[PDB]
Amino acid sequence: GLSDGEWQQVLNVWGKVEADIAGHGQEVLIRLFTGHPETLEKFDKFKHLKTEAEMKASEDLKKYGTVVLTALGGILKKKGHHEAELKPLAQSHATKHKIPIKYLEFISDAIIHVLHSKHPGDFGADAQGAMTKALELFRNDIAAKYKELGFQG
Ligand code: HEM
Repeated sequence: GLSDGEWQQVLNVWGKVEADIAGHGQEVLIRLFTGHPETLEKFDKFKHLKTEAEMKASEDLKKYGTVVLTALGGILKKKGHHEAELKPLAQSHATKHKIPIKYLEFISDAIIHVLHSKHPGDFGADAQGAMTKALELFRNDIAAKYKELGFQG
């Protein structure tokens, strides 16, 4: 439930993500996996990566890092009109990957952090404002969707 103003903000800030998607993304996931060792077990793909280095050295993680941030990017552009984009990802993240709504909070926090370390001084307060809001409005809907399939509650 954001406005144009805050949307513009989400789009502009995102414009920084675009310039280097695999970069932002590698790190997004690397933070997640490091700060929450438990998330990495849901990936038969990266369960092996013990070290953070072994994580940086891996191009597999870069690649997914891309899928991740491009689909997300795809949704933000919809400006809340993302029912179409969200669902498939809700069901898939729910019934198949079995991703607890809290894992979506972890990563949501992953982004916001990454945006800073990566852009220290150009990720203004109103931008952070805007960035939290859409990740929220996005968490919200998955959750609405997750209550449906009755996954964790
Ligand atoms: C903005 C949040 C996320 C987005 C947009 C996203 C997007 C995607 C997409 C597009 C796929 C491939 C197609 C599909 O299976 O539907 C996928 C697969 C997957 N998702 Fe995510 N994802 C997100 C966060 C997470 C999180 C936090 C976890 C759990 C730690 C997770 C677990 C997985 C796994 C394990 C796969 C498949 C692994 C494999 O390829 O073997 N996702 N995700």
